Amino acid sequence: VNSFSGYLKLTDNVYIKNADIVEEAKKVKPTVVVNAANVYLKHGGGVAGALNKATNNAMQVESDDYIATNGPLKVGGSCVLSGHNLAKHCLHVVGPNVNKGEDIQLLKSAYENFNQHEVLLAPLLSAGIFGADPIHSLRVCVDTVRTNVYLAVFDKNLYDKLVSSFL
Ligand SMILES: CC[C@@H](Nc1ncnc2[nH]ccc12)C(C)(C)O
Repeated sequence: VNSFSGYLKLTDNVYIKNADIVEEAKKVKPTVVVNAANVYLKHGGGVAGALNKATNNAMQVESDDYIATNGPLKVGGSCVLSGHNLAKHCLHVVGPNVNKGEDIQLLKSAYENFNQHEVLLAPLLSAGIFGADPIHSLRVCVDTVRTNVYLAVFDKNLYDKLVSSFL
């Protein structure tokens, strides 16, 4: 039993809700919140900009030190950093950004990072400003993640389409 509330159950392990991931994280304080990151951990917009803003830029400060030490992530890769005031940990996961021409096949690799954590609050990877089809992202999530994932989402109209089209 966990403290996630109001989710629709899609499969044995995948749950979904129309919600602002920032507000959800602040309420639940999950062990792991997933950020929709880029390889430079430059948290400008979408989920990343919103999460970072909610940390008063502490996420960005920590991220800049991470990059200075380690260099950029890989597309499809991840790193674990602090969750600041939002969660114990933040799993920064880089899905392919179609608006940069990146290979959508890497979306499965991106979701595989979730399997290293027993429970996660997460957005749909590569959705929104990353330019992929969210119906496809949800399908890849369900077919790749085996741990317990609570998907937040932002767009109410999109949420209804995802539920109604889910197979
Ligand atoms: C990852 C794409 C997604 N964006 C978000 N989802 C959940 N919480 C959010 N908070 C700020 C942005 C955001 C959407 C489906 C709306 O395009």
